[PDB]
Amino acid sequence: EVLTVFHAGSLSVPFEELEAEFEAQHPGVDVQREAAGSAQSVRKITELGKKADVLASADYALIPSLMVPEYADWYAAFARNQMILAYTNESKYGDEINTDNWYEILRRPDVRYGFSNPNDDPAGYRSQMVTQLAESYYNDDMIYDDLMLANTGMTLTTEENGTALIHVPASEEISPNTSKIMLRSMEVELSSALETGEIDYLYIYRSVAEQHGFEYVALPPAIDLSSLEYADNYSKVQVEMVNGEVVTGSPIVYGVTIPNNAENSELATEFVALLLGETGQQIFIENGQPPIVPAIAEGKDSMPEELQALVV
Repeated sequence: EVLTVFHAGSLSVPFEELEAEFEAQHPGVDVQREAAGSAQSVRKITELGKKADVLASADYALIPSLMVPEYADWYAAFARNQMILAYTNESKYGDEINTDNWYEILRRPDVRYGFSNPNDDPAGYRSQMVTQLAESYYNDDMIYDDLMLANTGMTLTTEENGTALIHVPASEEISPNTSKIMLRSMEVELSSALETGEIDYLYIYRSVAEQHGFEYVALPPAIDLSSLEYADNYSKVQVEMVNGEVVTGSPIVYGVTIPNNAENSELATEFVALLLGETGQQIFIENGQPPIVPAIAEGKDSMPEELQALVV
């Protein structure tokens, strides 16, 4: 028996642990994972005619947006990422920093922080969103100005409806104050720089911090993009990139489905049951991608009975 699983690259570590566990309890089974970007993984099914037993997206909304109803009848939001501020024992004021004061530490002139290119990398525009959202949370209307506007060519306007709009110029025009900011397209350059102490703090996902053994400051769920329940707070910030595309703050939440054309749906059910069950929950916890428990499903009445038991 073969089980074909198409998953987002960022699900690679937990899905490997899932594959091992699944093969252990099911001796006959060959689990064949294919990792790609989330939209790319979906398009294999919805455009390229490829058949998977399981599709897991790093943005759950791609599923209803591109697969429903032709390729899927249900989906489940099962885990999340969360923006954090990473540091190490070599970072300035690392002993002082906490959820209440992180932006005050970053305002100190001798502290340097890193984030990804907001044109290129969702981690990049997400660092801007989280910093702007902080203003309303901590009642301090100068956080984004002091940390980002004062030190880059990014600008900010307020759209008639109250929404904060961050404008990112051409990458070559962001021109960061390099005493305050390290900005890179390649995330590995930023995590290397944090490790050597070239930067003090780094805006990245919790999963990436845990993989590197970095310390981190957990940020309030009202601002950290992790939580379905704060979706209306997150949408109060938008980012416009050089090309004109606009992105809106929103929860970073993973989704799963078994496609309508799965060649082994019964084996897929067993795999998703492992994923949504206690075993999969611990695996996700251990990779810094906290599970949503029970998972929240749409189209629950069309799900296999076994999976219905594992969703809200």
